[PDB]
Amino acid sequence: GMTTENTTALLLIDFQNDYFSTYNGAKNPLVGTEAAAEQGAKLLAKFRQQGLPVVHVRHEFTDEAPFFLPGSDGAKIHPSVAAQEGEAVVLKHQINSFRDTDLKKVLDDAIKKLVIVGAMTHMCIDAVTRAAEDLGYECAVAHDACATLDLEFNGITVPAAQVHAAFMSALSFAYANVASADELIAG
Repeated sequence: GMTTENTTALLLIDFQNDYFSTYNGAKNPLVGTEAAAEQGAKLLAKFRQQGLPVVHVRHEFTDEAPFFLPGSDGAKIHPSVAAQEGEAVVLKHQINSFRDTDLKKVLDDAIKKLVIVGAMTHMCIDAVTRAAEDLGYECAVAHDACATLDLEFNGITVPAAQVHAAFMSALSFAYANVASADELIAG
């Protein structure tokens, strides 16, 4: 029946204080989070400037959790990308943002497509993008609006830029349109 073309939601995954090295006492600082958030904020402003849907996702762990302690300031969304009234915030406890959360029900109450930003590239961004595309959403990922960190495995240390590049490459075309905040803004 009568439809809008405005079925793309901006989905911000866990831009939470513990991820920012500029946040005093951050328990899980990532590489380049501030810059990533700067780009996410750019996108945030564009969506609100249009009629478009904006959905936030936030993670909490137990009080002896390593980071994102439940109820802590460290688990609060960073002010550079803070939520506004009307914009749903989904609280999650698993890596995948659809798992045991209301995310689907939420999207299904507004959404056809997603623009994905947030953290961490190799963990929660990978998970939500692949889960979403498999569920049927057309996904894009603003690559300069996500963040990760340096990884090590069995003696090999992969710097964050390379972690990010591998995951973004993996997601590009197979699962999502991977493009700049500015490129996505331009359209």
